[PDB]
Amino acid sequence: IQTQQLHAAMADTFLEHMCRLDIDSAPITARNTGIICTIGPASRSVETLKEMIKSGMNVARMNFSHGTHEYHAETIKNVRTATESFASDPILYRPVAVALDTKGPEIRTGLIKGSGTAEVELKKGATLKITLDNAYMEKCDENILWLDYKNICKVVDVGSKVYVDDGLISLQVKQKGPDFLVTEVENGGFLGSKKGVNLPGAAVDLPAVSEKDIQDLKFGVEQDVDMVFASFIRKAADVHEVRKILGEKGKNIKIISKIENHEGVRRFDEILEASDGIMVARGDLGIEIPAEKVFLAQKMIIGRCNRAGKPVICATQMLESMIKKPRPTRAEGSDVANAVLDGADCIMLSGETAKGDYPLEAVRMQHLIAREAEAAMFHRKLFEELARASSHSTDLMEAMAMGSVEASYKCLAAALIVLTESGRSAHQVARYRPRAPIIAVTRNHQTARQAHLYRGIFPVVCKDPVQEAWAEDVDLRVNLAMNVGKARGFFKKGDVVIVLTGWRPGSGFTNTMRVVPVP
Amino acid sequence: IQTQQLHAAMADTFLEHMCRLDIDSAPITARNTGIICTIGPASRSVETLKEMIKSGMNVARMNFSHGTHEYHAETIKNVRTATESFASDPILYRPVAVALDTKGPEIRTGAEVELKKGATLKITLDNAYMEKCDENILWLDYKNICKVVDVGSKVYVDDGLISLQVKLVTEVENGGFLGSKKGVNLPGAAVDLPAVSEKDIQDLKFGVEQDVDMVFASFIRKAADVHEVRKILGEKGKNIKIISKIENHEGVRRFDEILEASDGIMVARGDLGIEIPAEKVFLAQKMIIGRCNRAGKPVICATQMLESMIKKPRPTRAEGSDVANAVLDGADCIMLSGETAKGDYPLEAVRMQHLIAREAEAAMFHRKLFEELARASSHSTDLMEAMAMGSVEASYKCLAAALIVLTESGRSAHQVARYRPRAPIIAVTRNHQTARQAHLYRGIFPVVCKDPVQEAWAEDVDLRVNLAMNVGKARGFFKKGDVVIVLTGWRPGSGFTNTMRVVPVP
Amino acid sequence: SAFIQTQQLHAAMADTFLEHMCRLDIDSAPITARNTGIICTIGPASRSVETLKEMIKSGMNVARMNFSHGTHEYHAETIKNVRTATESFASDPILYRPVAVALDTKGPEIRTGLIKGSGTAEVELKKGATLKITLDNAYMEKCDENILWLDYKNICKVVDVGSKVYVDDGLISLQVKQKGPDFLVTEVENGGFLGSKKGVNLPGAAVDLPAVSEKDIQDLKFGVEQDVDMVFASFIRKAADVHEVRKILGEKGKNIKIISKIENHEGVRRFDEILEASDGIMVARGDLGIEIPAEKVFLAQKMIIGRCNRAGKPVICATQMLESMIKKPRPTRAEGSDVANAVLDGADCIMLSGETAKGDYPLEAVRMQHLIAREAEAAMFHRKLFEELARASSHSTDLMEAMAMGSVEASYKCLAAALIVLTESGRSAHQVARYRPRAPIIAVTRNHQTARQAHLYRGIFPVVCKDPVQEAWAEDVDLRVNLAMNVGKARGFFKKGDVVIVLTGWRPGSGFTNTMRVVPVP
Ligand SMILES: Nc1ncnc2c1ncn2[C@@H]1O[C@H](COP(=O)(O)OP(=O)(O)O)[C@@H](O)[C@H]1O
Ligand SMILES: C/C(=C\P(=O)(O)O)C(=O)O
Ligand SMILES: C/C(=C\P(=O)(O)O)C(=O)O
Ligand SMILES: [K+]
Ligand SMILES: [K+]
Ligand SMILES: [K+]
Ligand SMILES: [Mn+2]
Ligand SMILES: [Mn+2]
Ligand SMILES: [Mn+2]
Ligand SMILES: [Mn+2]
Ligand SMILES: [Mn+2]
Repeated sequence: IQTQQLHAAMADTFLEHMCRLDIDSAPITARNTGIICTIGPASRSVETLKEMIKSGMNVARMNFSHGTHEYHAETIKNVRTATESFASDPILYRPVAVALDTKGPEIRTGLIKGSGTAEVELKKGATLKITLDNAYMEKCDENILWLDYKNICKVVDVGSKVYVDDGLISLQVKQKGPDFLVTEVENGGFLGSKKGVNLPGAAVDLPAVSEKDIQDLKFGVEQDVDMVFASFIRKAADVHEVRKILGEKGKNIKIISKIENHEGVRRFDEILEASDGIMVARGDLGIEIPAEKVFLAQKMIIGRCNRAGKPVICATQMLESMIKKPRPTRAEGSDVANAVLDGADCIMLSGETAKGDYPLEAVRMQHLIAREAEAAMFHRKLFEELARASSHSTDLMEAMAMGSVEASYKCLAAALIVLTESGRSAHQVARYRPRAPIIAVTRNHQTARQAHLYRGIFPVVCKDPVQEAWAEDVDLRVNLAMNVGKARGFFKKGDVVIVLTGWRPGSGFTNTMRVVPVP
Repeated sequence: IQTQQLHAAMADTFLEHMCRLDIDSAPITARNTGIICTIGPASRSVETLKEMIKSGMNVARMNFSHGTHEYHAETIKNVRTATESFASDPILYRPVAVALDTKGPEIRTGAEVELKKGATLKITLDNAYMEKCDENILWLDYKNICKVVDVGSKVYVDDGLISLQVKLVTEVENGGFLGSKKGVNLPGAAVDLPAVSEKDIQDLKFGVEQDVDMVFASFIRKAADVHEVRKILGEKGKNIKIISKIENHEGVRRFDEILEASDGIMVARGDLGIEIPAEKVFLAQKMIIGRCNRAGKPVICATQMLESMIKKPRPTRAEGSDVANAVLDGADCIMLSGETAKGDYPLEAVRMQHLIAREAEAAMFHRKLFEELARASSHSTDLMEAMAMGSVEASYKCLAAALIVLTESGRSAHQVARYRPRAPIIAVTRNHQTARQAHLYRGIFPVVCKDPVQEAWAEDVDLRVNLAMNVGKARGFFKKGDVVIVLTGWRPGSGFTNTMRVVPVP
Repeated sequence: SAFIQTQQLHAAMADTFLEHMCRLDIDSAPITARNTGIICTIGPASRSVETLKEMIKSGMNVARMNFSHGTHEYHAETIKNVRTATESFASDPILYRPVAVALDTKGPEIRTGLIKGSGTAEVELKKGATLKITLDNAYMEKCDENILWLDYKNICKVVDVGSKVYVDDGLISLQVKQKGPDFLVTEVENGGFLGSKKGVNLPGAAVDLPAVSEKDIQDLKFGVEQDVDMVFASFIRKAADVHEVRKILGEKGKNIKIISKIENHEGVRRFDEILEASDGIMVARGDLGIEIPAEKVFLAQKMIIGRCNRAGKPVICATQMLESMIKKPRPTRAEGSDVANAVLDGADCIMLSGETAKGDYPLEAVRMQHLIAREAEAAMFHRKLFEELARASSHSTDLMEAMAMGSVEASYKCLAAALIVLTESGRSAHQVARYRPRAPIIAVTRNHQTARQAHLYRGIFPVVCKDPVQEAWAEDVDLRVNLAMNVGKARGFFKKGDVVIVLTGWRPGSGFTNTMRVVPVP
């Protein structure tokens, strides 16, 4: 039996491709889909983070809708301490990116019983009072719930629904007062701290960038984060404001715009143009729009990102049941697989790693599913259709990238080795979707961390001095990639790899492609 | 904004089709994917069943893994009572099918105990421990177990929630709260239990007496297992559809011979994802649905599709995408198990499957699907496939609001459904069982004709076509002056729908 | 019998265009029916009644009367002979073939004057010499190697310095070096002997000659009196030219088909508006290859045929298809290839000019077109072609298209031997032909002109019904279907127990064939 679904790869039609998928065709060792993990109470110790990294985490997401600056600064330091504990073996060291996820124009509840991790059970049919009175900001419980949108009474009426925590709990407004709402719990569930609140259709008036957003973005720059996940982006102008806040000092921080309401979907094209990448933020998106339409938004957005070559993240509830169970549901296995098949560069865990009982198992499960689904992609058709979509561009690096991926298909190469400093050369390869892993070797450590945003880029940090002869410096870096792929089991001596390098030090892209045997 | 994802429908590539998907393009009213609901404590009252029918339930599944014949007979009676309460109005009456899901060669065990990781547990076949099960000695009813498990292999208990490794003397690899009569899987074991036990024969014969429409047969491993079920159902049960459940490695490996012998297939993902690595289930699901689509045989996607709605009135984001992707994959029907059998929100679960299916149905890439289906069957020159293809082709070209099919065996309508129009297929039949079994097929909206046969063939055809016209208007599938494709027999003995017309709605 | 190779059906099953080509099989036998219409220019070699009887038996569907030469009396007699020869077969309604009459107009022309006053004198033009073109009528009988008069008074408004002027069917070519108000100083690029009263071509110019000459206006009215079926309209450059021809034909000629001849750069550039206004197109490769560089003609041919195929409007490939058969009983290998590639390109009809008007082998030329066309028709890649035609027309939701697409699709799936189409205007059968079944389309009609005009469409085999209308509609439909059944059996298109697709109207008033049946041949 051909490994890597290579019998399905040769199919002529999509139907035949599907009919050839074979549970006994082994996937390869390399896993191309980036894994992004929300770090919080369950996952922020140095010891757990070491195991997260070993289980496959590539990006640590800090959610600034929770915690304080000091809380997230300590989480981040632990991420970097854990990451650097593997630096004593540069062949095995994995770069780990740090992402800051913004509050944005959102509504949040307060602290249950003065704690960011406390919860209470709401009973169906019980009464629950919402108050605006800051005396209760840190004193929420099963009777009294505070939230931070001072104008809420002007946008809801008796009979309105108030949804808490991505639609988990629905509250029906029964009475209104000057700074309170008396509601009835329409369905039971557990209410925790600082939960999002959605009032779908209602005219919530909040700025693209709040004063708290400005302080969090500035903290991101101070902390040297690699990327910002900008919540509730609704138009290109919002991205521009975020980029302005990040300023000259933060000019290389990637802005990933989160699509999570109707307007972000309807203005998607201008948002993508202005952003460095996209998150399909299904948590909010699936209570802001009809839940049966989210999959339409997801495949549209992933496809248009693939077309532009810009990273796209699929997020939220992918393995939700694993918050409490050590194995996922069948719908959850299917969801991760299909997001990889849709074309997502990265997949993400939220509660599964931030607060659940099985954070390592959730990471490990995303790793296993992603590898299976990567082999089950229909690469030959995908490449043809991406090439068609980009054909107005005659860009030279795109040409090198398409030529290299094409060669990698024909000779079934075990990897593409790319030498890159800004990352661009490796990004353009990733965009044309080889099945083999892309080992990107860079002396730019931030380039290495940000590469996790792209399907199939396995970044490697070169810490050696720059050799006097350009040809020897190229070889030193190619040989580093060679030793990494051997150590990771991506290939062995005598396999064939594609190697992308710059011809001269002054080439500003990898204009040189070789097929070489592994030494 | 064109409705029904029609902009995406005209794309040239799959990538472009996805990039054109539009949350503001409204789906049509008709919903083509059959909805199968397991009936249990939460849903077996006559009053709840009526709402299940209103909410979109097409097939009532009785799970014989549990409950007595008396229990299930009463469930079936209530299903029929709720169904017939709508028979007053023949224009609005929905036929509802009854399916019997066999127990099969299950392995079960004999309050609560706790098994903890690393603890050593002994698996006894000594019947004295049949009811003396604790965290040290566990009794299971598979008495050939020790001949089929090697040392070191894994033993899975309780829906896969616990794991053990044979050192039977075993070590708990990951433990939990252990109960009575819990499911047990031996993946990578060549389980020799018979596909049909004496209990299964009792249940199958009971299904024949209860006039069920279809059997979902558990743990089918080979064509011979299907043949044995067919044998048991016998001559009296000969028109009962056999749906083979694929739920272990051998069933996947031998899938082609199983499909050949079966009337249809269930992807039984619950057990399947215990028997094989859970990360491989989607490969099996897509392979099986695709191969059923090629053959034109019904395929059901099953298990945990909306699992969280057992306790919550709205589903997770993964559950939404799972239902949608099963429809895009090609499943004829989707199923609910605990969500309707015992959960807190059975009506909402049914309604959510209805809502997601309609959206996903519009998002199918019909032009390419048709081409590829036509390609895969091109060695066949069958006349009714030719009528079906020409009719679906015509329905794409003029954006017909429906295909009306007069059928008595259902065969003409099944061949239309196999080529996957986007418009609903209103199948008018006088054969009540044909009407109920048609729910197994994507897009067939069965309509039972109770009128006597007219002396004049032309007039009897007109009577049945006008009944479909009235149904479709009442249900909002079309209105006067829309266009429909109508498929009939030219003469009483024609043998299939050899006549196709484009007809305006009156 | 799955091992018997017929109709290139193994190549039909290929997945790619390359694999389809790799599967073409000289030992895969074609069917009897030949779908590409054959248009023959009638002339001194083919004009007699007895020769025309043999032309019809060899495969002629359309007789082309070329009004560039001959008087009205001459053409009346040719037309008369065509109808005598056609009707001599009318005693067997099962075998009778309708035969259309086409009028091909002379059209507007540009001509030079007399060399030294003499119809027979010539001068040598030398490459690099200077030659002045003048409009001064003083020189119209005094042309020579220094002064050439021509009769197109607006020539200086439509050409410029650097423009080419071609003389005598492209024999001589001239480059404008200087332009005055009523003269052109040219240099000879390609020399030759220049005679009297020769044709002139202006490559790339927007020639503003009228759409029809005064001779054309009289010829067109004559054609209405002669009851011609179609007009091949010369030198069509824009939609306005088509409308003018339509105006002249007027109310009495409103059912005559107008086929626009594309002959020069402007007509290719404005093709889309010409197509919309026309009933069909002729790729007039002779004059087109004078007007545009000959190595570009195949581009225009494949473009025009493709765009006609997309619209469902008839297209003719014309000129020098079997040229060497003017003098030889067998064609060259390039000629066999040319005919076959025109059919693969999508042409509804192919045409003979000199080969039938004046050559030594008119019957052999007709027979060879029939043979090649049958072979190339099976070698089409119908599955891909139908998919691409359906894609191109998908903005139309037209009901008759839907029936035609469904009917052709069914005919592919069950390898039907024919489609039977009952039609009065032709429209229902035209829509079926548009979607390119491999099986012949037997179109039964009571309208004799519909039957003759149907030859413009690939695959339509028209059949005239002469039986009185039956009072019961079902009986009248059955009568016509059974006639198609007897025609197809007599011609060997099918035999008892083969399957055919049958397109009829459900009721007398249905307006198109809204009813499709798969039917066994009785
Ligand atoms: N930094 C944190 N501190 C405490 N709890 C957190 C933190 N990050 C996440 N969580 C918990 O995990 C849940 C899911 O994580 P996430 O999806 O990032 O949050 P949300 O959906 O609330 O924006 C949160 O609602 C919160 O209960
Ligand atoms: C549906 C199914 C069979 P059962 O629920 O009877 O174990 C499964 O395993 O998915
Ligand atoms: C037929 C034709 C045009 P004309 O009839 O003007 O010679 C041609 O040149 O191909
Ligand atoms: K956030
Ligand atoms: K069962
Ligand atoms: K002429
Ligand atoms: Mn979240
Ligand atoms: Mn959000
Ligand atoms: Mn099962
Ligand atoms: Mn010519
Ligand atoms: Mn001409």
